[PDB]
Amino acid sequence: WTGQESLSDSDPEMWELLQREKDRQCRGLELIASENFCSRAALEALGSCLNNKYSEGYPGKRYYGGAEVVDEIELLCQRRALEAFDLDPAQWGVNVQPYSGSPANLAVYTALLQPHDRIMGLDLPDGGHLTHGYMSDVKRISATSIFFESMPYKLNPKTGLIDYNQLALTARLFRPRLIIAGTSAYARLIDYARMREVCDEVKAHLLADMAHISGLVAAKVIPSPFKHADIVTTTTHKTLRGARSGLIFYRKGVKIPYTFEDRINFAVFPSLQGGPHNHAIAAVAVALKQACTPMFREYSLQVLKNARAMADALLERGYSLVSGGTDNHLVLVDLRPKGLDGARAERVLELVSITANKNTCPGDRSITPGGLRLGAPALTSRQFREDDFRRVVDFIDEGVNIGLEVKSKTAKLQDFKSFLLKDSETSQRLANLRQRVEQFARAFPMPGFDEH
Amino acid sequence: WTGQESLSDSDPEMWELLQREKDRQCRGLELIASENFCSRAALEALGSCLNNKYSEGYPGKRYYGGAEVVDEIELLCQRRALEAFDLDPAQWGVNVQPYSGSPANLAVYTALLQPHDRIMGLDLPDGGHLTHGYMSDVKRISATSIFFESMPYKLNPKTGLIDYNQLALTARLFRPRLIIAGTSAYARLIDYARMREVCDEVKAHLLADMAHISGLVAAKVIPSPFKHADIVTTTTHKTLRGARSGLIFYRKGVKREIPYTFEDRINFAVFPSLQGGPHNHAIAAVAVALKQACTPMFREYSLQVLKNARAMADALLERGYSLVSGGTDNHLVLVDLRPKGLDGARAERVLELVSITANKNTCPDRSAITPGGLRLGAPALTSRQFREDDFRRVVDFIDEGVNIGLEVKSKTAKLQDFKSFLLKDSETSQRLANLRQRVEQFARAFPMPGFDEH
Amino acid sequence: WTGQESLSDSDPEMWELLQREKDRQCRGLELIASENFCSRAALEALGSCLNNKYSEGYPGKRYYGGAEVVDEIELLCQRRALEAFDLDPAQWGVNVQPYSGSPANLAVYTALLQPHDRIMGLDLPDGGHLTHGYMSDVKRISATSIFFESMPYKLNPKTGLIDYNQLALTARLFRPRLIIAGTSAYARLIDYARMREVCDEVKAHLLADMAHISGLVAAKVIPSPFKHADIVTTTTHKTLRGARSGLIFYRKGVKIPYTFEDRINFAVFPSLQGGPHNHAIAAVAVALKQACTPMFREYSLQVLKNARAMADALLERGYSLVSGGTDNHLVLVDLRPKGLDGARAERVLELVSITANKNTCPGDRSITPGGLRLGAPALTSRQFREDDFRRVVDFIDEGVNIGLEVKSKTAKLQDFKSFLLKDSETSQRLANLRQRVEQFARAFPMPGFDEH
Amino acid sequence: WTGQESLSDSDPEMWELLQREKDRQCRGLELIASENFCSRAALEALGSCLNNKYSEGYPGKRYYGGAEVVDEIELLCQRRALEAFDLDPAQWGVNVQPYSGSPANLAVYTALLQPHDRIMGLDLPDGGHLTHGYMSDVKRISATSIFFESMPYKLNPKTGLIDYNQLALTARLFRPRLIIAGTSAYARLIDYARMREVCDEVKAHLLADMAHISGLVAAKVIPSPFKHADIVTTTTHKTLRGARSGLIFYRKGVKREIPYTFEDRINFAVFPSLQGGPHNHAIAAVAVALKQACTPMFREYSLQVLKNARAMADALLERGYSLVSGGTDNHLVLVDLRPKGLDGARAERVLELVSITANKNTCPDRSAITPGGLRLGAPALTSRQFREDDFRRVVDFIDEGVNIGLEVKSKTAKLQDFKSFLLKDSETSQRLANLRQRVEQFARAFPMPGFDEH
Ligand SMILES: Nc1nc2ccn(CCCc3ccc(C(=O)N[C@@H](CCC(=O)O)C(=O)O)c(F)c3)c2c(=O)[nH]1
Ligand SMILES: Nc1nc2ccn(CCCc3ccc(C(=O)N[C@@H](CCC(=O)O)C(=O)O)c(F)c3)c2c(=O)[nH]1
Ligand SMILES: *Cc1c(COP(=O)(O)O)cnc(C)c1O
Ligand SMILES: *Cc1c(COP(=O)(O)O)cnc(C)c1O
Ligand SMILES: *Cc1c(COP(=O)(O)O)cnc(C)c1O
Ligand SMILES: *Cc1c(COP(=O)(O)O)cnc(C)c1O
Repeated sequence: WTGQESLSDSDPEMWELLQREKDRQCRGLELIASENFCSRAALEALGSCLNNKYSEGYPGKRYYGGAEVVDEIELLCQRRALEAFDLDPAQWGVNVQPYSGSPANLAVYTALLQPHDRIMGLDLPDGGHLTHGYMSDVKRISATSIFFESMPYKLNPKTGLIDYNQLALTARLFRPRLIIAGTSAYARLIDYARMREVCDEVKAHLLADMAHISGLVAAKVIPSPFKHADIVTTTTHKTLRGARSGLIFYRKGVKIPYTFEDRINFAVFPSLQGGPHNHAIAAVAVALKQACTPMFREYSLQVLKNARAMADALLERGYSLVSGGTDNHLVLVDLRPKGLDGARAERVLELVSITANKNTCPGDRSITPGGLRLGAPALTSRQFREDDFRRVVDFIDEGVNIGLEVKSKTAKLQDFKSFLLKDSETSQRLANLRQRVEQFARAFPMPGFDEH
Repeated sequence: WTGQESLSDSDPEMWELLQREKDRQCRGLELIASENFCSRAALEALGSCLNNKYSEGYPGKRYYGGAEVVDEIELLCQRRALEAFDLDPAQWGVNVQPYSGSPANLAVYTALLQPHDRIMGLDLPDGGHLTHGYMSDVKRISATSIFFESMPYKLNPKTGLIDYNQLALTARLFRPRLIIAGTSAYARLIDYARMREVCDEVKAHLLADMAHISGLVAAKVIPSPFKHADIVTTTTHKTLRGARSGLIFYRKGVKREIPYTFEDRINFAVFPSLQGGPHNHAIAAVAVALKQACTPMFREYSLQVLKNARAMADALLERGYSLVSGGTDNHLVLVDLRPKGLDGARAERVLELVSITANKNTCPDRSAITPGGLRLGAPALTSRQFREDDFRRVVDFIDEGVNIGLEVKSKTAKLQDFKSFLLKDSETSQRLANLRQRVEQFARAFPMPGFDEH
Repeated sequence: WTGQESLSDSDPEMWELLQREKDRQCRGLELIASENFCSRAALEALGSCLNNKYSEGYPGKRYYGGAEVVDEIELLCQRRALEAFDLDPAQWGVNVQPYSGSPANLAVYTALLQPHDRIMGLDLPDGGHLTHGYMSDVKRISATSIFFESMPYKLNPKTGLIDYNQLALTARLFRPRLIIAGTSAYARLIDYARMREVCDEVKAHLLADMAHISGLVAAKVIPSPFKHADIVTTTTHKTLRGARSGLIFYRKGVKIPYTFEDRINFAVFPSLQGGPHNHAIAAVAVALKQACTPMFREYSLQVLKNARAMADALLERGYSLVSGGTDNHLVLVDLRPKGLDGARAERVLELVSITANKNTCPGDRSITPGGLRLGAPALTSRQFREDDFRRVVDFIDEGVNIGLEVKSKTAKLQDFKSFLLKDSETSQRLANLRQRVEQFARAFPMPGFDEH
Repeated sequence: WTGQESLSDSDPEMWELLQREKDRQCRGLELIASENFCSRAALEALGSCLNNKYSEGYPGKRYYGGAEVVDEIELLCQRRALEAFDLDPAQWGVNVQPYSGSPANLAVYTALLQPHDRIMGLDLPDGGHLTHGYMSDVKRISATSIFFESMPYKLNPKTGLIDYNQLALTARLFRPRLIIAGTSAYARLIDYARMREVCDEVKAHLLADMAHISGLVAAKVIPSPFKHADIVTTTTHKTLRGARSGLIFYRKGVKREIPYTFEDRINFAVFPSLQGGPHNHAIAAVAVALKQACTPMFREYSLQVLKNARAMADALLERGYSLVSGGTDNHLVLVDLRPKGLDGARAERVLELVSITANKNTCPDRSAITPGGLRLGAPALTSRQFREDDFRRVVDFIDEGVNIGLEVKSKTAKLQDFKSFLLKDSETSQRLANLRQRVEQFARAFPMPGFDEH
């Protein structure tokens, strides 16, 4: 045994599963707003010998020795991170060791807050993320709601926009130590200047969680939260199109000096994490280099055009969009007017190789959602353009109409799901649409390796 | 732009760094006990298209669709995990989504404990890990000590072994809800039976953190913690020789029929409580390594790890070196350098300059910035087909670096003067260059798992 | 030494101080809304041999023996407590061991909540009490804000009333485990039914802290919070006219059964307190017996008439009242229109033997307050009637006019305070008013002993 | 209605209860170590018009006006407190507003600690108080254990004394921020010097809870905790023979000039953090009792308390009774009844039925519902002019009740059968009535501090 045998020869069962997933991605219309297709260059670093290096600590401050190369790799990733977002190294530092987006947020809370200190994020059914402090009326769900005390702020259901006025009102009463400006299902630009004013009034840190829009921020196609935020967290995948990892940007210099650097770094290690994933760090550095190129600005501009073309196409077919439209990479469809819910439509679309996720509309109470979240980054990476996304909406409309007919023939949601598989005419009607969807999607190029 | 260009074509700066690190790993004598060299098969899965799939939730209960293949991969990783450690699926479950070893431990505490509940683990200078509850005398270090109340149990300074009697005494007073039986720097086997007895008396959970010895447990070359522990966490790298990830094993079934209530709490703590989207590429790489851990090849590898560790221990004893707890019974050796005139901080930088990677280790000592001895591991070089004689020559190379450090200590004052002379003195740098020359020449001859150039 | 010597002979220095304070109470116009004059009957029990009995535990469940009499005294106090507020013993229990009003509230929180569980009370400058969870923008002040997580609710500054709508809005976001319906400076009746609806919606306990209005509740001159609250706390002094102690009323029976009794009792002892103060318990029982008499209903009715007469008199002199008037025992005067603040007026009134306390008006930001809280219970106990309180307002008006003239001759507040003592003409003008105030007050009877 | 009618005229039911309790106190032999009989001078201040004054805040910094007289009373109580324990006002301050002993302790924890900070006190069955951090094995009992993390230190079961060595060992591991040197059932003197050394090593606050021995410390008949402790809490009753209230003494001044930071934190925790309006009537009654504690009369009283406690201990030893820790050095005796055939639960109910009030006490035992022996105190009866011979007759009365209980145990099964036969058996109830007859006849002859009929 040498450890140099290929996966194809060593583990054929796992190699086959890799090919099955690769085929599923190539043949499907990927519309999950948080999904992207990572480049082969980054994947080559993700699966590299850098997995074999324990480098606990930070460049120059390592527990072990023999870290001279991974120090260069981590320092280069930091430089490329600051360059990708046009940041002055005298004003901004960055930690590239968070294992993912969720560990990045937990590191910020651990760094800047005491246990049970107060946090305000956008409510989960309103578009906020778990790590912004979600707990139901029955249970603390996110650990951010366990180790810290969270209170959400809400959208204005009439406009579908963040209610910045109610946030200001409630933050004055709740007195949060940190407020999160960042979303998972929000089609509009965040008023970071207004978030900053609220934070300054109540003496709270402003954290910008730009995970969904980080690639758009780097390409300078939407306003940057770095002009207003004290801390900026993000995933390294999603619109950044990198390997799965996290980043913590923090201000340094004159605030009285900023005191984020040492607290943020200490929270990541040794407080929360162990050995860094240097293979992910390198793959992140490869992606950040790509994010600085004119290619990536063209890609991010096309992401905006494709999302607007998808929004326009849906509006012409008689669909309603939460907040009327979109200013970023995703679209929030409200399907309740058309007579279908997000749970039924998401299941029908999934069976025809169209991946979307149901989304709560401002009307419901988190109640099967009557909405759908659609994203452009993944297919735009496959060189989809405006006309291609209009064709995507055509396929979506067929799936919705199939779900409408099954709804008239079924009662509960489980009867709906079972009817899509047991009924013969519905089965073949879905099979025909699935086949037409996959031939269309297979023709587009796919980033990454050929077989896996 | 297609995203299919090679890394060497599209980013030569990063490709050069990848090759330099690969050349550093190939030419060096890796002796860090927590290090290993991942197989190429697992690395091909680690850098795969599985990075492009959000599968929040668990098989059969995802939040998105399109998870049909990653559900098979996650379920296969679970089955391969239960098989690798010879567990009945009716009595044991496993979560394969922890991002690393530290997230695996924090998920267990979040699943089973309320904030500020009490935790007992081996102290960090005594061989424990950070995530077992390490807080100093001026600040709380690990988040284990922030979100929960931790009190350490210590070694017996006369024997170098865990003081199970003092642990039993202090556990009756501290009343912990969870005790961690797991180590980061400990050369002997843990009495999990005595650990279970202490936990059963104070009515605390027994968590086994076998991250350092997971490969040895899977190959059944050392006693398994699963016979006494309710929860077992581990890394997927180190002795398991996989990609960097974590695992949480938990008891299932009957503890009328009073059932175990670990599964739903453990899974919920991992997601949605603590983590976001799983790293499906790591999960597949773990499943590749877990399959290898079931083969007779892996049993022979872990057996060689044990013999190499004892051969390194005996080769050290026969050259005037003291060993904490006398010797070893697992994969590492805790060498005590103070009955030699040198410390762990001085020796590790000398060894690092001759391509020999080790880490300083606190011995059962006086100061802390100059810890006692070193921690040396077997699994890394054993994966490079190292035999007993090969490690005896490694000890030969170590002893030569030890003597160079002892001579530099004679010409230098404090630590900074010691390290500065290693790079500034002409005769010293040339003497280090020669030893590094023969160490690298000796290490390159051995094979290396993974790819060829990266 | 026998321990039977009188205080007059044993400690003349302390006996003189007792007489000095007694004279100060007899000669002063006591307008602090939380003050009353305890009867001699209750004071006789307060300073009795019951101080010499350690009775940790509860009637029948004592740690020690020889508690047969104090068990009868504690059980009688409970029966008189339930009778005073017209409570069915099958529906209500009562703990008579809280050392004061603040220990009573802390016992309820400890009994029903976990550390850092959420609490909503009226903001302190809005009329709420410390023990309802007060913390400034700089510091956790009340231990209720330290061991538990509090968020206040506010008055509507346009009306001076509790903003029940904003409470409902914010309670839905804050998700409190307990909401406090009770005030220290509020001249209106609390909508306990609306508080109950908010609590039922968010699954919170409704605690009614009736300390200021307990005597009014017992006499049935204002609506009772026992019709809507799960728990009711109160002081035993103030409008109840007893010794200083506390009470915790709790529902028992069918809620599914109520589980307040064992948790409340365990929280008082052994969790929080030690040995009960049986001398206070007996003095409380004496007061509760008085609260059941037709005399006490006449007293409480006169308290309402006197407060309304004081409010009407102030309105006729051109004063403004927060919320327009009063429905209970106190009046909230807003002095900012007259050109004087509460801090200046309270100091001038104090020097002429008129005891009031400055009070924040809904306009200020907690800024020397421009308001005054005036209370009727204390002087009503001295047989003050409507015309007597109109004479009190006459004296108050003179003091305000003195403060207005000193304000025109001084700059800072410290210059104002110093001018009232150093300036000769201001000194004698205050001395004349003080003399006229004290002759008027001395003529009225005073509950308690003659000399002390 | 004037509010000036007498209690006997306006509430005869309550007046009768007051007289019955006064008659019970006069006719009984009060042996509870925490009990005492307050002087009439203090009771006249306790039930005074000072109940009618809200004085939230502190002298010179009140929230209301009209506090000119209560400011003098509170300041005089402070001066009398500092004088009673012979403290330099430049080095010690005192808060006289705690409602009782338990509020005084909670105020110190709130002032000096964050929630869930660590606290070490003597375990409750070992002689500690609830407010020192008592939590059982199934639930947290005292709020000390809820809002803060407490770990108990234990007695040496072979000597009955505090195991200062095990306390030093466990304090290095638990790392408490505050250690309480104070007891509720402990017959020996506390080594505050050893307590300060342990606190100085682990860098924890040393709080002395002298509530049981405050009168003995003021009269300088036992060593004072103020020489070693930074904070000292106490009740104002018990040995101090005052009204029920509490005190918090704290170090002031210089610990450049690094000052003590106790005063502002302690005062703020009492008000506005924890308490509302002070009980000015209790504060004045405390000042009356604190003045008495400075007189040579009180020194002779505390000396008699010590001799009466040792006379009661010797009278017990000479009748076949074992004493925890061998004997006593303060005001109480810890009698161990198991080398006699009876338990504390059975003896205390027999003694209670003959007007002899004691309490069961856990001895260094097997069970808990039937604790070992009893706790007997001297200060109560010593205030009734009891001499050494008087307590030797008290032991005579106790021993007679002990023997009646031993005979009832021979005819009964468990505890409920024991207590039921004491009231149901004709010969037993008549034998108890005779002993009660002579106990009450012997106790009534002695004077009683306070009023005559209430
Ligand atoms: N706007 C927005 N859109 C999206 C789309 C994807 N995500 C990321 C995950 C979303 C999420 C996570 C956990 C729960 C959750 O808690 N589920 C169960 C627990 C299971 C159990 O009980 O077994 C519960 O409710 O308890 C949830 F309902 C939803 C987001 C997001 O975060 N925000
Ligand atoms: N409506 C209403 N009216 C009244 C009238 C009397 N009271 C009862 C006490 C009121 C109160 C208590 C504490 C603070 C307070 O915190 N002060 C200082 C601390 C001192 C320091 O710093 O040394 C601070 O602000 O820190 C306060 F400003 C006010 C109330 C009430 O409770 N409510
Ligand atoms: C390695 C190890 C950890 C941490 O693993 P990471 O992958 O670095 O998070 C924790 N505990 C033990 C016992 C370990 O051996
Ligand atoms: C994606 C996302 C996260 C979590 O990222 P993971 O890599 O899944 O941990 C957190 N917050 C926001 C706003 C996100 O978009
Ligand atoms: C008496 C005592 C207490 C409690 O006193 P209370 O007045 O009952 O609150 C606390 N600690 C010690 C050491 C005591 O002796
Ligand atoms: C008076 C009052 C308190 C506190 O009473 P104290 O006896 O001073 O502790 C608490 N809450 C309210 C509403 C009060 O009126």
